[PDB]
Amino acid sequence: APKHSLDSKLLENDDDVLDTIKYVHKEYLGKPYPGPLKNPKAPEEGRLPPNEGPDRGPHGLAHTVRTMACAEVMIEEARKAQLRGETLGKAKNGQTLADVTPEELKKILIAQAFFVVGRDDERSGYDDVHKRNFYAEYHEKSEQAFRKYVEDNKLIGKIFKDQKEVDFYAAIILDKNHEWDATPAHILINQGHMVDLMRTKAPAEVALERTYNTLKGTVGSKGAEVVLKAHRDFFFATGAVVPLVNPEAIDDPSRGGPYENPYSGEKFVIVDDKVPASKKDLPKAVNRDYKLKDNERFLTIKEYYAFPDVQQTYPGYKTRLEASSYYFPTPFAGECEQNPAKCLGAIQKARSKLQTDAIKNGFQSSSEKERRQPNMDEIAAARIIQQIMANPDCIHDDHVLINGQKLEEKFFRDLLAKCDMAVVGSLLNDTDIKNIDTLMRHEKNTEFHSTDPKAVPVKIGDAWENRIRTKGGDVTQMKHDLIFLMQNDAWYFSRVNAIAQNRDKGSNFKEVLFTTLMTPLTNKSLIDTSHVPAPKKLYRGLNLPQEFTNKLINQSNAIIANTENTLFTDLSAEAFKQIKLNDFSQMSGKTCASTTKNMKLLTDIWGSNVIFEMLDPDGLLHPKQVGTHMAGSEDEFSVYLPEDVALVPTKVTLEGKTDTGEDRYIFTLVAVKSPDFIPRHESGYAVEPFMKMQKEKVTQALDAIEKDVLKQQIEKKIMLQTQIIPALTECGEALDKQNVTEALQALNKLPAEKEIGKVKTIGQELRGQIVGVKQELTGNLEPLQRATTTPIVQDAEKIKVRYETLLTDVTKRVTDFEKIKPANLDGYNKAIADLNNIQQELNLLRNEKIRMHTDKDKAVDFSDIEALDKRLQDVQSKLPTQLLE
Repeated sequence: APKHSLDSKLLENDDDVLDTIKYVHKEYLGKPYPGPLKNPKAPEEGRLPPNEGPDRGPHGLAHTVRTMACAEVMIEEARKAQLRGETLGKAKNGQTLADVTPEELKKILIAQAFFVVGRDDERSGYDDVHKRNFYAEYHEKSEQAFRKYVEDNKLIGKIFKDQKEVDFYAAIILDKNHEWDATPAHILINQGHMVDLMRTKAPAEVALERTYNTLKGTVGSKGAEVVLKAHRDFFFATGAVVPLVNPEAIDDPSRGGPYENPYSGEKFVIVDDKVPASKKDLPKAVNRDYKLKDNERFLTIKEYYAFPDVQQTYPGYKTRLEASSYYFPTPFAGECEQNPAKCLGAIQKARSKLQTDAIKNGFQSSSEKERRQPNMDEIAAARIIQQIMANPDCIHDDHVLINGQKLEEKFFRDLLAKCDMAVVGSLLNDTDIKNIDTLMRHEKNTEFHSTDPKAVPVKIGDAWENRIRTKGGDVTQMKHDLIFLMQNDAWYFSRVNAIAQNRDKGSNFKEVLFTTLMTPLTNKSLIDTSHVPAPKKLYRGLNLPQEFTNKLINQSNAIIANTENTLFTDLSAEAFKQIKLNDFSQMSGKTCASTTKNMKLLTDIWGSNVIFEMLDPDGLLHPKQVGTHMAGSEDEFSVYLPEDVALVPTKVTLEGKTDTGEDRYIFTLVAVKSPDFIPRHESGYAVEPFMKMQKEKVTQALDAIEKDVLKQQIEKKIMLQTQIIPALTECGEALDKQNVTEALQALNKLPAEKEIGKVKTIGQELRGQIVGVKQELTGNLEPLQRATTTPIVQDAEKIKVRYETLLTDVTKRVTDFEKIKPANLDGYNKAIADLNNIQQELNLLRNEKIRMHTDKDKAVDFSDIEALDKRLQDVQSKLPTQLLE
């Protein structure tokens, strides 16, 4: 856990930065280029004409906004990289970019807003014609403007501490010697400006490589990729032109282009076409004006990137980048220059889009949005639930008996834990809704306990009938009353939410029965009731001890610090590994969660110390207003999370203190849907009891049959011993085999009702029983045959590549663990923790390998994972011996 937040978003919230941008845009930037003075000491002499177009194209408001956003992103990534643990570079003060406080960040942004407002034309460097240096004069103008601004608004005492701070920032802005690495502010301004100006220098590929090499030592390799990707997105959002990056001349030119350091002018000369084989083989670089003679040749970009050492060291050797004119976001940059708000909003939009797209590309793409067809076991569970609804007399105080078969608390509990509740509830109907009230009538006297140990036990049936049960309401009104019962959290909701997630401890049989019965029906009511315009933000309250809160914060920080939107290479494999191992979205629950739009109600009424904020850009969540709005308040919503939708954190903010003095944290979660999150299913766990009931019914039919003029009797015996008895035996085997097709075949083999009616010697009781068996098996098995195949994760390529990358990574980590030789208690504890997390990673590998298995008739292999586990156990045995020695 770092001492500062992983997120810095000053531009979105801060007021002083926006005010400064508005002031500078209204005064200096939003005006045509005036042209430099012919004589600084004599204004009357006039001005030289501007060297380029009078419009502020290159150095307009767009440049300032992009540079400030890039500086903020640089601090973002520096903090992330410090959190991951890899060492960062140091400025000459010994400070690291992660160590700058937010106050210094605000000062840096304010002093960066004035970095370009002094210019008058596009001339650069020393001039031969007049022996002048326009750069120094322009930045002197900028320094004077900064001093005037800080004096005018009495800013000293408000942000800046004293005069020396203002003088330090003025010396930063003046840039007399290009002291590029004096202190973090120097770097954060200068290299940001260089990154932004990268787009104009040519050739583009060498400039990009040089900028990567500059950023690598300061922020890190992954940071040097992320910052460039973010700046490319800002370029496309604001509307600048970007030269084409083509480091291997795939477009088939005659040559890739001469190699040339754009800032310095270096060129590598070969003597007699002797192509080298490594960067070290290159002779020293000649200057820009060196001439070629005889049979000498300039080093070409293609040949330069054909070298192996450059290929290994610099990741961008193989990549190719999209040209701007191909997407043509042109030329609405001139339109963005008109107002700061447009460009600032676009910058914020791009910044959020990058973070969301990183995770979404890390996981598998959404194949379809339509919901799955039900699994055979879920259809069976829905039928079981409806059959229980049929009558409550069959319910006993410690077990459930139905159709001659008993059920334990274990069956209901693992049915809740394993199967979907949404589809099962959707399979039910309104007759079950009325049977709800019938059950409430039957179960009037049973007790119920809340999660508070001091709560008085209540009889749920009496409470329902008196308070919840509306006088003579229609079925929709009972659905709204069920939602209304969900509203009363204190006495009933806590027990349900604890039972449905195995958080329950000590509840008896009737409570778990009621939970597994009510959850699908309540969700059914929620889908059936109404449709409401869904808000795009939801706040959910929770109360947690600090011990759990610290682990939650650490998990969120790790997830945030590992997700990165790299440009050159793909780190999607690492994001997938880190999310699955550390995600906490299983705590968000699989029940009706009560949320609200208004943070004020949570902070005032409840005063909870943990708050979740859910974002739904895709509309994956489907929140519903709480039934009868006539009594239900506006700010009360219910949300049901499907299994293939998981929540991941992107922000962790310390907002304030509760009335008890406890720190209150506000998370932010982005909802992502992917087939990867569908849990593995132990299919057939609930089909077995259903098949047992069907077999019992068929056996009772056989019982009546063996309990049961001569021509009619002989024809009765013919029809029995030919059609039914063999068919009953066949369907008995089929149910024993749990084969629907064979049961259906025995069904077709069974005679028709009218054929039985022809045989008068068959008693009407047996005829009715046999026809009832036939119809019941038909209507129960035909839906049971539907959708017997679970939807398949068909993206084999992505899963295979991810598995290979993860396998390489875990093998490397196992080798690193093998290298370890401890010497004290602390090393032993660290090794134990590392072994534990590596074993968790191996479990992740096991799950991924199981998902990779597509054939039904082959066993899943764990030879590699078990080999690494054996190596780890050998190291675990060796470690105490080395420690003892």
